[PDB]
Amino acid sequence: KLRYLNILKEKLGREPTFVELQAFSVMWSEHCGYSHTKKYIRRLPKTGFEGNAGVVNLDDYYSVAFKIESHNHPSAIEPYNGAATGVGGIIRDVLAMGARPTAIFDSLHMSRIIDGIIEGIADYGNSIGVPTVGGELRISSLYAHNPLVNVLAAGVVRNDMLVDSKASRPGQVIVIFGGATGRDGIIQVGDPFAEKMLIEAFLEMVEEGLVEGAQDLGAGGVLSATSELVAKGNLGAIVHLDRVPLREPDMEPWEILISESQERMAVVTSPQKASRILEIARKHLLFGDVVAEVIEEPVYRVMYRNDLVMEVPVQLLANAPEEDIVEYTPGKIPEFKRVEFEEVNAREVFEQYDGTDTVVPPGFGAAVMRIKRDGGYSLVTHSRADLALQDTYWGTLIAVLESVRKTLSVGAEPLAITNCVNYGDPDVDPVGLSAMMTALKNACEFSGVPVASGNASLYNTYQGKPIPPTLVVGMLGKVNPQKVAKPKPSKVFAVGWNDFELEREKELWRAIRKLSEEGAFILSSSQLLTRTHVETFREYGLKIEVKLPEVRPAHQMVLVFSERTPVVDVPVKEIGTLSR
Ligand SMILES: Nc1ncnc2c1ncn2[C@@H]1O[C@H](COP(=O)(O)OP(=O)(O)OP(=O)(O)O)[C@@H](O)[C@H]1O
Ligand SMILES: Nc1ncnc2c1ncn2[C@@H]1O[C@H](COP(=O)(O)OP(=O)(O)OP(=O)(O)O)[C@@H](O)[C@H]1O
Ligand SMILES: [Mg+2]
Ligand SMILES: [Mg+2]
Repeated sequence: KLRYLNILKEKLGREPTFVELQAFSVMWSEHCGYSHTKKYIRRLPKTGFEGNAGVVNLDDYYSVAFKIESHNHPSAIEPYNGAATGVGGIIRDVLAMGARPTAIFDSLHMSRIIDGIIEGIADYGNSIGVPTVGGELRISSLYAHNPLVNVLAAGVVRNDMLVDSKASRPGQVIVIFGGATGRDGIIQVGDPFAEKMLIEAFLEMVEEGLVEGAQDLGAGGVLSATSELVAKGNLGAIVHLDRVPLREPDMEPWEILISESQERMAVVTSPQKASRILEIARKHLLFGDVVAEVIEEPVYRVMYRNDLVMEVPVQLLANAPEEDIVEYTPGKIPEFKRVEFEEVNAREVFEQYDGTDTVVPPGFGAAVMRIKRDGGYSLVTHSRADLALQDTYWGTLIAVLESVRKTLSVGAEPLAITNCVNYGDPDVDPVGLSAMMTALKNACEFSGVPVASGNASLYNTYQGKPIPPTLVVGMLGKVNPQKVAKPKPSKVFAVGWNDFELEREKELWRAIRKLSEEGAFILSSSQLLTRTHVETFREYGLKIEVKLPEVRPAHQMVLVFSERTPVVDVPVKEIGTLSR
């Protein structure tokens, strides 16, 4: 942080107080700051319905709010709480956009099935009543010292009730409510039962027109939520640390400001509404009070009673120093060799804990959620660190295209992407981060699917060795649930090629679309057929007998289940049956 210390020191025109130095150690961390990634993120093609990042319009009446986050470090120190708390964090993020949380995805990258990570995800989600609908279970010793835990949350919001994530005008106030504040993160055992009440309370305040802007409390606590709300609106704030409901009544002002206590929300509102907010909160049995005032002048003044605690420009907190970037010029696509990840069955794994509410049960790729009898969305998470380990550019890019395939195979049309950038050290290796970010930019360009939201985790490393570069893609699609194909007794075909050439990818797509439209069932898996598919087929009472083609690590083939032979402008070979 030294280069950034002298910058802050230059900007404040003195050494900083103690309070400042803590404010800044949180807001300019790489986690809150994105110093190495914000230029590359500006380069991504984006979407955000009518302004709102992370919200993608589905059908002119509803939108899906969706985002993926990582909780890697927390999960390595304490698997169960780490993972349970990252669910509670991501759920809260989607809540703040006004969306009722409908689905969880956990993408996991472990040297073994770490039970505590599995159950922390399961227990928390079960207790807030938000089901887990899919995710990834990627096993290899390569992640032995750095488990990756990326949780994706989604939910539905009406377009006429989207909550803005910023202040708009002086005179507004900021309410904080939810659990009380204690000395957390200066792992807390999040509670699901508090969070459920937070959900209901927030949605009820939304329904009455009370929320004009909102932002969940995460990293940085009151500090981030409140600086960010006004900073986005180009406004300032006076924040009154004494109004924050305490769980430890004898905390110092800096600890109130920076605490990372769970289940807390910020709500921007009119002062006339705040007392209704406060009343829904307490009804739920939440804590809450009016904590800050939105002021015109871009300062961020923090009071405790009438004692000044800190005052700095709002924009100086909000904008961490941006690192240079490296331009990356992709080369030729390599001959990949197999990096082995262990066969697992995510079916069996999750069954010490808690069939889902999707159109077709989990286990076959992409999950479809029903909004209306004839309206839905799909969701899937994918990554290819096996390929990315040998070629970061190409292996990343292929995860994105294989995401489109999974989305198409279920009948759905891709709408957007949320992505989680999991990486080693970008000071030491700046080019591999660039290959990763440029692979995500180009694959969005090539496929036409824009990025709605994302997250980054850098400095994932063990004794100077980095993890495999691991970008997990969560893609969202639009599909009518009445047109979703169910497994039935049928013939099985390999459709497509055993290897990969970029310029045929679009012809694979066009072929998956034709077949899905005639009502075929399709699997787009990277080793074509998994244990999870074979076991989920048994649930329907169906046995699959096939001779799987030999395929390259990167390929362009899918399996098509059909009573007739596919008729497409791509290679088609019949390889077995499923039945009985
Ligand atoms: N951690 C998990 N939690 C919940 N569901 C999971 C999890 N991991 C995998 N699943 C589900 O199990 C099914 C099998 O997933 P898996 O990744 O093994 O196969 P795939 O995604 O079809 O193929 P591939 O990843 O090899 O391209 C998918 O529907 C997946 O979403
Ligand atoms: N890899 C990425 N790809 C695209 N957009 C990203 C990526 N990483 C961050 N962003 C965007 O950068 C902005 C910074 O948000 P940030 O990730 O700091 O936290 P948040 O989503 O606001 O809240 P939380 O702390 O719960 O994640 C967000 O709008 C986010 O969606
Ligand atoms: Mg947020
Ligand atoms: Mg998968």
